[PDB]
Amino acid sequence: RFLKVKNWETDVVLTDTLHLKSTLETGCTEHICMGSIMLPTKDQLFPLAKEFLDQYYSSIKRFGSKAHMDRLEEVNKEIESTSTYQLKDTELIYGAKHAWRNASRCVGRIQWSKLQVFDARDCTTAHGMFNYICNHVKYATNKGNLRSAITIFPQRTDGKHDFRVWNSQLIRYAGYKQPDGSTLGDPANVQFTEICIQQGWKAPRGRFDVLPLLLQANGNDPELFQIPPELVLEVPIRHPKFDWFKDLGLKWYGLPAVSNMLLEIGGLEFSACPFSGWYMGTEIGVRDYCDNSRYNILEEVAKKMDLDMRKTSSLWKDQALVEINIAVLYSFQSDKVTIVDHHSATESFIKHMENEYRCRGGCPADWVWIVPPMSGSITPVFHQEMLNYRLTPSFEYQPDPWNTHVW
Amino acid sequence: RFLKVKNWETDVVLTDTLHLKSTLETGCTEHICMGSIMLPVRTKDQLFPLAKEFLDQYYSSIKRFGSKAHMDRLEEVNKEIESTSTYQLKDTELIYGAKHAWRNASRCVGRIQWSKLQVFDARDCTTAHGMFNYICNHVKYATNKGNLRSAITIFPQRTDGKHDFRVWNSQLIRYAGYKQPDGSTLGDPANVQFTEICIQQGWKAPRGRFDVLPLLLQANGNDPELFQIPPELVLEVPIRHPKFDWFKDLGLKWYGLPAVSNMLLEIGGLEFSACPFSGWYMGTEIGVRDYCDNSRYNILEEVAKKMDLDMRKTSSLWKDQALVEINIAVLYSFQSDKVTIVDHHSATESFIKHMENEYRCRGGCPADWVWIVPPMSGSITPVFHQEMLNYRLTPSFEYQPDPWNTHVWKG
Ligand code: HEM
Ligand code: HEM
Ligand SMILES: Cc1cc(N)nc(CCc2cc(CCCN)cc(CCc3cc(C)cc(N)n3)c2)c1
Ligand SMILES: Cc1cc(N)nc(CCc2cc(CCCN)cc(CCc3cc(C)cc(N)n3)c2)c1
Ligand SMILES: [Cl-]
Ligand SMILES: [Cl-]
Ligand SMILES: [Cl-]
Ligand SMILES: [Cl-]
Ligand SMILES: [Zn+2]
Ligand SMILES: [Zn+2]
Ligand SMILES: [Zn+2]
Repeated sequence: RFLKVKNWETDVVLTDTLHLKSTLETGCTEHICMGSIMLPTKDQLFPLAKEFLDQYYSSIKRFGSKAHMDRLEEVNKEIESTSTYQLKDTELIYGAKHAWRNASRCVGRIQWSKLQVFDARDCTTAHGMFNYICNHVKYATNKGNLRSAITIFPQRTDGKHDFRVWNSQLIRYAGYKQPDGSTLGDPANVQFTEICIQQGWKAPRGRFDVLPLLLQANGNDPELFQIPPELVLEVPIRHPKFDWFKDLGLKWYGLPAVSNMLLEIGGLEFSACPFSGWYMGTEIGVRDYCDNSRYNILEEVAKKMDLDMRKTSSLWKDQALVEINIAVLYSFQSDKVTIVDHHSATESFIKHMENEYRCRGGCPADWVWIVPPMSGSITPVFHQEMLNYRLTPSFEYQPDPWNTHVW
Repeated sequence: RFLKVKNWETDVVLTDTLHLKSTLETGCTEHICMGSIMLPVRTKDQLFPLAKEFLDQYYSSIKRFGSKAHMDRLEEVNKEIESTSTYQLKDTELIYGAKHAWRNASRCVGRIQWSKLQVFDARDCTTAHGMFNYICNHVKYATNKGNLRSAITIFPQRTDGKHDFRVWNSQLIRYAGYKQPDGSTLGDPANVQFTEICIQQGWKAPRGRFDVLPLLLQANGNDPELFQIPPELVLEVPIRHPKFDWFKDLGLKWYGLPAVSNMLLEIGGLEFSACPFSGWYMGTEIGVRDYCDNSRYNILEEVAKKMDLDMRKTSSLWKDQALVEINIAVLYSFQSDKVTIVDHHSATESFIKHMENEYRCRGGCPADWVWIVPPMSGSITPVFHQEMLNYRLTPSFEYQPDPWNTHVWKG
């Protein structure tokens, strides 16, 4: 109701008033904190619409103006008549930027206002979706000098005509289970890869096979498309000191682009709204490369550095982990593909959070996600108390469509 | 109601029922999570239920629930409360209580060990001098020449809140910090304020980088008193690195015995405001936190200078490199001197096995992810990918305000 957050490294105390405008629910109760769980009608719509428009018109400093009232009237009339309503371009651009501004798990938010928004509300077919996505990918990649972007397909209507991108990211590598029993490629993508082969994809059956897009337009059955290979910028991974590192045959793609979330603005639901920024290095070197359920390369790198792997207390895992991460950052930098390291990224977020407290009265942040997955306490976010709550406009999770889709 | 937690690395799903026995509050509401906030006189009326529920837990655990002995103990405690406003725990209840507070401590990665806790009952203690003696015996027993043993010493419980026993130190063993006129700090900056108090109370400070603090001890609500732990009872480890011969020349060392002395033990409604407890270190506590926090010894720069890392840009990951070597050094030093220490890989693996075992046997294991996950190498430890549920069970360890803010000076 008037909350304080302390930074334990610096002693700075900040006060949060923004949480009073909190809308959705957290998962937590007074008896039980769910902070570390990954996923914890016309009547309904007008309140949601009003609340959003009120925040839109106050942001442009015309709250209570005729233009404010007139728009509220017009949206109200349109909902009564058509049971939905259409956002103005300005309202759409504002809402998408704020969905990012509100993303409590995103360390990269200092950038929130520089999002490029592509309005794909005129799209009608999976083929249109594919053209729109290719242009997004190329615009955002920008020869390695990456730029934030989102592409917004038509909103949900009766729930039977959803646009969806079936892929979880625009760019990801396939996964195949072997006769052997091991996994070839990225183990995270095995089920989706099976859906693609099931739908006709000719799988190359390599380690780093860029998956086809599977696109669903207007609630129709999804269709398959291959992104032009020349549009998928990749980086081979080398180490600035270890000659042998390149012989692991490792590479990653430059563009991180989340494609399976739902964007809710003023009550309306944009179920296909892929968005991309650029990588923080640990995302690849720690998660993609080192998670036991991902490419899982810690053991091989350690073996090549010739460390004493007999006992955990030599910190051989920790040594190999730092080196993999050095290689990731070095490789992206040498090829001039935008990347940020966790020190720089978290320092930036702390400056952002201070701005947001000063100018907005708050910044919802989820500590579990904001603190990098290596070297936590040496980054400034570790010691920063944070309050996690849900503001709207927002990005939300939604079920994988192959569980939902009547074929 | 059943609550499921998932592990994202293995896909194992567990079901929590234990949360149904949750009593205290989390700080969280349906609108706000306070999972990353550090900090979240009893009448007869409130006391009997709290006593009753504790004694029911105790009697269940010994398979005597509903026995004549159980019922007599309830009646006995009941009368004692209405007649004297409080009650005294049997020794077995105190032991069981103290083990449970640890079992229930959701920020503790070390809990696989909870059932091996040496409890020293110091409820007959009446003076600060008595406290000193009890604490020296704790330290010597727990140190055991490097082969560390868990232990807790329990002084008399709160009565009217005007007669509290308190250990004013935050740990039994910690190093002084001295703020200098030039703004710099000598020793441990975490302990500057407490060092000022000790000096104000009459301690002659050596003013070095690693001076062991005196104990400042309050018995029966009296003004506290200073005592020097016998130097021969303070086990220390000089820090060296297995490959880098210049590391020793940094002048680093640390004490072997981690001993938390400022918490409150609640059992069956009763409040034990002095209850120092100790185990052994996980290496990261010294190497990541005590050495590398900026508001602590802050050695990252100096170590990286010596390794001659590229310090011109954070993206060389020079900080991460110095951090690993420092932590390698801490573990190597303790092992070489035969003083118990655990690395974070080993400790988190143990905790995950503990936790699964707790789910099967107990129906839950409350855990605080923010604290359980280590401050380096988070995700290559098996706790990172483990969903946890955080809730509060009694008996428990609780925070209490520092006694210098609340103490009524007798003079
Ligand atoms: C500027 C480049 C960006 C960087 C460096 C960045 C950084 C991150 C990181 C590190 C995570 C957590 C992943 C992890 O745990 O390792 C994250 C999550 C997230 N980011 Fe950002 N981000 C950026 C751009 C964006 C943009 C443009 C949006 C939306 C427009 C966005 C919205 C989110 C959302 C919704 C999540 C959480 C996804 C989930 O809950 O699963 N990010 N981002
Ligand atoms: C046996 C060796 C032990 C190890 C390795 C161990 C490990 C830890 C670690 C790593 C933390 C978090 C400290 C940090 O890194 O910030 C912790 C916190 C805690 N531990 Fe354990 N522990 C051990 C024994 C015990 C014992 C014997 C007790 C009490 C009987 C205990 C109760 C707690 C409590 C109450 C906290 C939270 C402190 C706070 O909230 O500030 N620990 N322990
Ligand atoms: C727009 C954008 C930019 C950027 N740099 N990074 C992102 C990351 C989004 C993302 C995607 C995934 C897909 C699955 C694995 N690659 C995963 C994550 C983080 C997952 C995660 C899991 C768990 C269990 C904890 C935690 N802190 N984070 C985050 C998005
Ligand atoms: C009995 C016992 C054994 C053991 N190995 N470790 C402990 C924990 C002691 C402890 C001591 C302090 C005082 C300062 C350290 N020198 C602080 C803490 C909590 C540290 C902490 C702070 C913050 C801000 C976040 C976080 N995750 N952890 C924990 C207790
Ligand atoms: Cl990724
Ligand atoms: Cl992950
Ligand atoms: Cl410590
Ligand atoms: Cl800390
Ligand atoms: Zn992971
Ligand atoms: Zn919570
Ligand atoms: Zn710290």
